[PDB]
Amino acid sequence: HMRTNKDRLVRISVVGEIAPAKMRSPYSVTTEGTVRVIPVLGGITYNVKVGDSAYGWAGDHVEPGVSVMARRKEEEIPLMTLSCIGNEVIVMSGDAKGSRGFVTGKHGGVNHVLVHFEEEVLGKLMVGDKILIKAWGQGLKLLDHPDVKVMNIDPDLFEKLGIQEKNGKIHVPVVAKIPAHMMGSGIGASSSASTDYDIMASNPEDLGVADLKLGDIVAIQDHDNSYGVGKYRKGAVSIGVVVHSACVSAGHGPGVVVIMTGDESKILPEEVERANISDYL
Amino acid sequence: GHMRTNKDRLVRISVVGEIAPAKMRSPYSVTTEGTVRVIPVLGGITYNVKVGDSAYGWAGDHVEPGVSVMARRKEEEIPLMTLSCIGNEVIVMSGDAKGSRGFVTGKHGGVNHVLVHFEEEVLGKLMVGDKILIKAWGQGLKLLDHPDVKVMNIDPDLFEKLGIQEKNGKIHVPVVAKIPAHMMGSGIGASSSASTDYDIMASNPEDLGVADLKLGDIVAIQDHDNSYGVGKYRKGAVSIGVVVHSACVSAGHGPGVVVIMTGDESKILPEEVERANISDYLV
Amino acid sequence: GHMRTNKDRLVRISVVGEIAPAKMRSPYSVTTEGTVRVIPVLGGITYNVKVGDSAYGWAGDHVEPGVSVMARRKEEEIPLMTLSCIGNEVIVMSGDAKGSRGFVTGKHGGVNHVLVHFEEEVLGKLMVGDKILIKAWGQGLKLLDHPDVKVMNIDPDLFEKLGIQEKNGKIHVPVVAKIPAHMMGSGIGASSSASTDYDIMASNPEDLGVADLKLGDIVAIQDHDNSYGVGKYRKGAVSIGVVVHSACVSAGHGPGVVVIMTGDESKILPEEVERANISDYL
Amino acid sequence: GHMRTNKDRLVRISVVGEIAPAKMRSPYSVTTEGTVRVIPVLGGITYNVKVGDSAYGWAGDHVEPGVSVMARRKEEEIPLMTLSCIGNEVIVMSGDAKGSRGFVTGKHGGVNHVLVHFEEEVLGKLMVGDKILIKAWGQGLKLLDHPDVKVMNIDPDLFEKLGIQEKNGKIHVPVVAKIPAHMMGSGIGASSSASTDYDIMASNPEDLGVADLKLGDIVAIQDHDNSYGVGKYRKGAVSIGVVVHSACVSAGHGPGVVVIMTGDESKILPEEVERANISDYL
Amino acid sequence: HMRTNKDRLVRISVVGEIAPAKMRSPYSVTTEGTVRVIPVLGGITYNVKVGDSAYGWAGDHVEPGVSVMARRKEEEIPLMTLSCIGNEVIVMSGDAKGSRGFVTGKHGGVNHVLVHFEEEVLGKLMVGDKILIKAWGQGLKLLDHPDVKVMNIDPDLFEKLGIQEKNGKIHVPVVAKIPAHMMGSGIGASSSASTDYDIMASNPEDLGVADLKLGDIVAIQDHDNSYGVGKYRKGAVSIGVVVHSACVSAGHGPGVVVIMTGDESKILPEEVERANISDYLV
Ligand SMILES: [Cl-]
Ligand SMILES: [Cl-]
Ligand SMILES: [Cl-]
Ligand SMILES: [Cl-]
Ligand SMILES: [Cl-]
Ligand SMILES: [Cl-]
Ligand SMILES: [Cl-]
Ligand SMILES: [Cl-]
Ligand SMILES: [Cl-]
Ligand SMILES: [Cl-]
Ligand SMILES: [Cl-]
Ligand SMILES: [Cl-]
Ligand SMILES: [K+]
Ligand SMILES: [K+]
Ligand SMILES: [K+]
Ligand SMILES: [K+]
Ligand SMILES: [K+]
Repeated sequence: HMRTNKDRLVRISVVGEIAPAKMRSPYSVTTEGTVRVIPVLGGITYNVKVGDSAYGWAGDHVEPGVSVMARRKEEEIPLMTLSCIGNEVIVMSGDAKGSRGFVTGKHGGVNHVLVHFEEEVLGKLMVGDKILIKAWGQGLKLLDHPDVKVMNIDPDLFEKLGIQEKNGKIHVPVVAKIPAHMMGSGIGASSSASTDYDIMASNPEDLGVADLKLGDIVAIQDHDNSYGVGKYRKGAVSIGVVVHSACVSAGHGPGVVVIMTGDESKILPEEVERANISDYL
Repeated sequence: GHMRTNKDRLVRISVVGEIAPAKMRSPYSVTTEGTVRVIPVLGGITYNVKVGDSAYGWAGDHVEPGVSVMARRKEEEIPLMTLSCIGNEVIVMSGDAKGSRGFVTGKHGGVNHVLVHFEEEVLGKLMVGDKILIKAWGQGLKLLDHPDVKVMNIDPDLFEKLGIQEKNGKIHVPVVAKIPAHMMGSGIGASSSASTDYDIMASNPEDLGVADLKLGDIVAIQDHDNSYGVGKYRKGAVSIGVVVHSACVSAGHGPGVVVIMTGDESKILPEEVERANISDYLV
Repeated sequence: GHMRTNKDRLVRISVVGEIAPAKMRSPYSVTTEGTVRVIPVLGGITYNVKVGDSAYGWAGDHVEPGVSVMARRKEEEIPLMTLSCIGNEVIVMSGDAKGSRGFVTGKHGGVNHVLVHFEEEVLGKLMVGDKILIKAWGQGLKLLDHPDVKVMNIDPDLFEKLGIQEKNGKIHVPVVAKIPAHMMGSGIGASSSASTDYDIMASNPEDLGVADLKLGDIVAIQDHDNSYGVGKYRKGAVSIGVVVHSACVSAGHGPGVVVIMTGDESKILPEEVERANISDYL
Repeated sequence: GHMRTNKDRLVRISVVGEIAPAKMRSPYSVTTEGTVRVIPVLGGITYNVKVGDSAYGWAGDHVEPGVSVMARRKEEEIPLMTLSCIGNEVIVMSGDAKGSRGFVTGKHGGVNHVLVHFEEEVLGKLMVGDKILIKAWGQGLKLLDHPDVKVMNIDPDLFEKLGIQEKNGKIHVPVVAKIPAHMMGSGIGASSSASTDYDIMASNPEDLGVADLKLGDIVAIQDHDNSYGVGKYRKGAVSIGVVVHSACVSAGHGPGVVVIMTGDESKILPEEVERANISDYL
Repeated sequence: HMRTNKDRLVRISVVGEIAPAKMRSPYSVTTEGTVRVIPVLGGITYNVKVGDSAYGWAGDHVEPGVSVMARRKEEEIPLMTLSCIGNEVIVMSGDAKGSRGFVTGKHGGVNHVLVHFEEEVLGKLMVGDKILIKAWGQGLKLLDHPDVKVMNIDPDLFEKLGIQEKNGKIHVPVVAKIPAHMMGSGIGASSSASTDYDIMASNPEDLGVADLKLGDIVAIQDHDNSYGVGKYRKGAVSIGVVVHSACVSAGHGPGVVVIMTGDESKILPEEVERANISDYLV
């Protein structure tokens, strides 16, 4: 139990609706300059869920579970900014009205918040159904570690990640440690609070692991995410969550939402067999 | 045996639309003879034309069987048309027939409608504008032992019921007709065979050497490759498709075909049978 | 005893709209005398005026009996107006009168309304904007033994009730009046007779040689061909139509007529009767 | 020695547009092999490609020779595409090349461009958005002694220079190639042959049995009737057209053809020559 | 001089207009989470030009010379795709009408093409003035080096970069070799033909050099740019041109437009004191 400002934090209604499956072209362009016709992002994805492999799908940018978009452009920034991984989500219209889930991730660009509901719910949902996220976590501070920034994470979920304070150093279980040069699309976004960015590994063996799963906790080496996304800084480290599937185009791959950032003197990622948010929700 | 596929890597996703109105841009349809007729066209809930019926003998043009489903907005057309596969499950999500289930029978480019079969009882309860969920599944499908035979636009479970067989490294496919390249018209050159149909421009089924061509029929198209864009003429290529809409009165138009398979004549052997119609595995 | 038709080749399709508001572009209607009157006009649920009533004797202009049905949007107007046939079944799909059934009595071009008769009890439950389904059926209808006699705008089952008879390779049609070409005004020239009405510009029914002209009445128009566009003057042509809206106050307007049959006087013999009104066959 | 025409009954009218930008909906063009290329496409002032040049051998897709002319707005696209005939006079009405004159070489449907040849000196003074006047003339043209041979899309004065000859109640037409029906792709089914081109989907000119196919070339299309809509397969029909745009990389596309004549093989006898190219008759 | 396909290449009018200076906020957010009020991108920038340091200006994303934007959104793709570094630019309206310049770079997101004119021209220019780019270079291939891709570069300017063939390998003068990890904003764009991407060096010394100048030729180690932008692959190498100034926000820095990409076994960057396109535009 780290000391935080949890009691100072503001909890607020963030609304959206279930997003349709989205495609701007039938074709996805590969790194080899070839075209494939495959499903992409958005929608209710019936057979890909948090906890599944990010790899091995005939798809691109596939978002697990339910994708939630804004009612209109003006409402995209708060949706994307305030929604934190692990926040409670309630279905507010349609046949699954009253059903509860949790935020697994968010994806910038199209600006989707990604949500896990129990399987039985998914078959009752419809594109356009109203969604309430009870947004809570931005503003979170570690009072004993002011140089370690945290974000994008529900404070109750934060306490279940196996993070231990030992000797003024913050030990964090991770499945993999990713070099700065493996990060691609999304570097330079205005705020790490409001988007993911991509690990451009075409295969999980490129990251030194047999598999990378949606919901996995990873370390990003030599990236500072305190403000904008993806600042290369030797000795910086970031901790994040894997939020979407593998991708076919140059510079893309499984998305990561940052939950912690600071110096390698303070944050010690420790490689374990399993570290996945699906285990706690 | 069972064709080896990548079925388990396939993504299943919600594709949304709404029941389309009957659409007409003019009261008149222009014939091949340069005359005008006033007849029903595409869109809507068509009450007396269904998958399994003849594509011919209707006083109509581009008539779409059953329920025509359009996008909620233009931006949603590409996924509707691309991801929706013949045989996919369809659920009515608003109106008096809410909870009713049907199947995708076809899709038609231009207006960009996905065509759906529901049991006859359901049709009398439907209303234009009613919300429609397609549980889209099939794009990405590969035959793991036949890499040079491309498949598309087809629900994997429905694909298994088409009487298709592996032998001697070749795929045998039952069809009602084999259609020459020169009989294909409107829709050649579309960007992607995954997202449209193209027309057989036969005025009469006898022009194809058959007594009838029915909505839902499986046909072969000779000397057309449909791997990427639509309707590349190539000597020795063969495509398999499904008939999806009715006969048409204007030059270059006729019953629509959605391609489900394409490759080389050395690998795909269409074999002419009396009956090969998806309604047998769907109505 | 039916005429041979291609009825079985005809396509039945959903045509949608919604109950139209009462519409007025000005408070005033301009008369043929160049004066102004403030009176109700077209659109709406008209509580007071119905198929079978006189087209004359109302303090109103272009009054549409029963329920006026318009398109959801402009792009849907053509199929609404083209495919909807007199006598087609109509079903209320939203609001308090949801499930109620009626019949198309007519259609009026310009504002593009299809006009619908429901039972009187229904009207008081209806609201402007309530959703309407027309089960459109009849366009494409051909008389297989009379290829030169064109039919349109008419539900085939209603067509069989009009007292029309084959004899000697000709068609006898009961009508209340036969209207000269020069009595037809507004709507001549419309692209298609399938998609609109045109006006009988008689100020009084006596101008037509009859004591009354009623909404629903079956009439002949002499020397007009309506095979394609509306109102082609041709000596010896004859058209048959149905009266669909009320008398009118402005020059060139009057009770509207939707054409259901057109051909030559050698083939179509209108025969004047006391009564020929579609309300009798609801 | 002219054919008898209704030339004097034809209406000459102003058709306007403006110089179109280069247009691309994606940086990539998708090939028949399912790969992507980044290359120039249609629209614009193409400095480098002109009527008379090969339709093949460019690193490009749908490249339109000379100056591409589009409509000021969507509502003006139909008359632009319909009335503009190959060989019509074109006048620059604004910008630095104001007063310069050129000739219509073709037109391309979809984006709806009319393609124009100006002298080379003019091109360097032109700007996208400069105003363009086409003196449209030729739609309505009939061959008075060959009623079953339809002509279209062609300036009558240009028509007289094509080496076409009457003999024995038949029409002999010089062509560089005769193209089978099955070689025609994109554009089949368009409402009207008067308002668009359609594509020869040959990847290489050798697929057509010729060493080269040039922009401006006169070709025959075997077994296609183009009297009304585009590309009706009919055994024994023959069409004559002009090649109007470059080879293409996607399935079902290739050099575009605007039809100028259509009828039966009993009346129209295409005769293969070494050269038949409209650039010779500017 | 390398064998190319220069002869198949299409040259086409790409238009735009001079862009205003653009700011979405008065504040620019730094890597330290502070705000500064400083000039940004767009406009005619009077005192920053190709050849100047990318660093040491109190500004963010500063674009040298004249920033050119599309007339409308639909025209952005061709502007950004077809415009090649070194292409000729002609002013088509305003007080400097007829003045010629050269493309120095392009910048994705806002989608500006950057242009160098002689200094005297700049004082005559106005935001909104019409701009013609004679676009030429996309489609360029090295016929003897099929696995070395080139792009975004005027073929004549390409021949001035001191690039030499020896032993089936390509030697390229560069001022710096930049590690993959120093590349940020713009990775993952659909096409390297239509955007730049950022070197996120806060200071030039972060790249092992005293200075990095606008117009500098650089190597990016372990990035493949054949299709989409910034694919990390060990052993790939890309060559690019520095196109805009240093940036204050995380993940941004001087922008690079890629002109060549391939394998380290074929492309040999060689570090020199000076390699800058300002030495050769004209
Ligand atoms: Cl999930
Ligand atoms: Cl690194
Ligand atoms: Cl059906
Ligand atoms: Cl194979
Ligand atoms: Cl053939
Ligand atoms: Cl009534
Ligand atoms: Cl009164
Ligand atoms: Cl008269
Ligand atoms: Cl030209
Ligand atoms: Cl090439
Ligand atoms: Cl053929
Ligand atoms: Cl400059
Ligand atoms: K999803
Ligand atoms: K339908
Ligand atoms: K009414
Ligand atoms: K051009
Ligand atoms: K500038």
